[PDB]
Amino acid sequence: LAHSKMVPIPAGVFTMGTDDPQIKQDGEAPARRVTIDAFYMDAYEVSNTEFEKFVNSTGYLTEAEKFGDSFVFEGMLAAAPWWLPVKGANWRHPEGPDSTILHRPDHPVLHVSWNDAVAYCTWAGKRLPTEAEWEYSCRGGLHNRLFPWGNKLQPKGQHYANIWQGEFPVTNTGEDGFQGTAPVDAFPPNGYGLYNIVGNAWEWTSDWWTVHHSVEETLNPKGPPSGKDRVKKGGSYMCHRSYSYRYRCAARSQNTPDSSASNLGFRCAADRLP
Ligand SMILES: *[C@@H]1O[C@H](CO)[C@@H](O[C@@H]2O[C@H](CO)[C@@H](O)[C@H](O)[C@H]2NC(C)=O)[C@H](O)[C@H]1NC(C)=O
Ligand SMILES: [Ca+2]
Ligand SMILES: [Ca+2]
Repeated sequence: LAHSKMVPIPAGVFTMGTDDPQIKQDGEAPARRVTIDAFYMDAYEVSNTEFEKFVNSTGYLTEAEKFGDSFVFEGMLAAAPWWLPVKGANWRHPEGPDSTILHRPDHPVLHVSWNDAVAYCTWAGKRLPTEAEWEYSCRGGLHNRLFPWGNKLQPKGQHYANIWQGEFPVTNTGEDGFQGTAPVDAFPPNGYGLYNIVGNAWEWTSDWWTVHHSVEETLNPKGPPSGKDRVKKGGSYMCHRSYSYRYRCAARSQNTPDSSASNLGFRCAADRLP
């Protein structure tokens, strides 16, 4: 296991967003050309074991632990009826107090807020990626494709990410091998060597959220200078085309920085190797 390893993301210019938005309300459009300097991105979502090293070192108490609850999906026992605020749900107890991470050490850490993520990444000598860095990395060196690997969901009849199969929220068939999370090194890597950049856990980025973007060309953009919610990307094991088509690199959603949930984690980035 080298689950804190990073890969070099090459310098480049890419098209962020899309002129064929699938969820117009989320500000997927307009497409815009963005220049990104070379940097390093974690290959994997941060896992339970890796977060535990952080907590062992620092004693850090996550925001969910201090608040005393976090959001859990009903099917595995609010923004929607299937999200329940569960007392005692947190990163060590992902479905509530009588759940554990002991059997899933290599799964992504969950119930981590934006502040928790920044704390971890900074402890590790890293940072959160910007939304543009994240999306560039997700796209894996391909231009204007839906997914890290291309435009087909199951290329060559193979599952390439951990999302939902079946009728959401009543039945998850586990066709792709995982009803909940998968290990952080599951599924194929994209062209840059990243795993589970779409699906598995959602991923925090550093940007404040807006839906108003210019078509102007930009360099290492950081998002708007103010806001109330931070941007998350990539979708999760819960997503399905029928209700939340957000396992595309262009997709985007938001939460207040003190929010946490059972389908939301993160990975770090860095300008240089730590
Ligand atoms: C976090 O710290 C705990 C407590 O020290 C570690 O668990 C112990 O590890 C030692 C050394 O290998 C074992 O001898 C003990 O059996 C463990 N104790 C308990 C209470 O489980 C744990 O390994 C650390 N986590 C990480 C990811 O490094
Ligand atoms: Ca799945
Ligand atoms: Ca992910």
